[PDB]
Amino acid sequence: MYQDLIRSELTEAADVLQKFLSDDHNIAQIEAAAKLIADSFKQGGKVLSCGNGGSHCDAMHFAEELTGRYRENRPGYPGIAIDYVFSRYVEAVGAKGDVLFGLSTSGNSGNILKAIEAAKAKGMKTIALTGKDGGKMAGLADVEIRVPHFGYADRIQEVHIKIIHIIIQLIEKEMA
Amino acid sequence: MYQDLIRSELTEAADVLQKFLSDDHNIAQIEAAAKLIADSFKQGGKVLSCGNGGSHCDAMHFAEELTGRYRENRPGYPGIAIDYVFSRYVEAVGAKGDVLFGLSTSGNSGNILKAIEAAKAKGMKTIALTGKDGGKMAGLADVEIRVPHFGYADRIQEVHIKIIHIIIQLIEKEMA
Repeated sequence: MYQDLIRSELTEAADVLQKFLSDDHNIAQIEAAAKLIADSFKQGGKVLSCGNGGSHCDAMHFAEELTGRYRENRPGYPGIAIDYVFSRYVEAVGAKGDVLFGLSTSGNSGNILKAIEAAKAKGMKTIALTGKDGGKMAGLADVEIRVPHFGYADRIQEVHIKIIHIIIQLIEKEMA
Repeated sequence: MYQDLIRSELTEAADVLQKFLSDDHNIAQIEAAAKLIADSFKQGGKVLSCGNGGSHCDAMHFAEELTGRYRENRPGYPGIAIDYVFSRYVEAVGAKGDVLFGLSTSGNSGNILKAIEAAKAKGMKTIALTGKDGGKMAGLADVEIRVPHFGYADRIQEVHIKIIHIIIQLIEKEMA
């Protein structure tokens, strides 16, 4: 049996989650990011979500949940998902007022870093969900939500999913 | 305020997680799941995963997360992600000794229920990560991992992903 080892991963997730919600800053960043997408939507814009390998699944669902909750009477798609692979999609499909939503457990994903630069060069606000110390994109995005974890991606990927879920239902209230 | 709402979702996830890890049965189920798959692996088997939105990504994470860690010197693919769509796939690519990994927050997803039936008919073991009361999936899977929470999907999906991460690491040890 591996009761203790298995529970330890679970208790670690608990510790990580605690450190995250106890800090008012993250709670505020969570609110800022949802306020951005709302405003963009209210001005017709859209959200482009990109996630670095194994994190792109989250980026991909977030876009789906947004399109399946706001397509109703509204042209286009509110949320679309996808080293220059992401930055080429920004230039290609992004417009002023749109938002970039990128996930990177470390703050060092090159394809997402460039994605952020392209958004800036397109009049697009940026939101980055990161881990550790925010890595190289720390401070680069308009709004950064950082998970206080310096170990493997798992605990971080897990908190990103909670953030995404919370952000989505705030947007609904934002839209009201 | 509005942030107190953000914190209430987070602490709600804190509660659900705490409840989940406080039941030794849940922990034993996690071990029985990784054991099943590991055994399958040791006889040339593979895991077929599936879920419906939100759970589609989890099914996707698990499979690709499996291939990366057990592709070395193993023919084929250790893991593959997918009302009769899932069941038709099991019938076509599934084989005796294989494992069906299904996720359904409610436990009543018809396509996954079909998938389970085909799995049995194929001589395949089945694992199901559920929530709420276990739905119809309870008593059907060879191993059920139920998140102790009766409510929307968010809290459950959030624990399902935690389970997946843990299961992946447990396969390394459960078969090393």
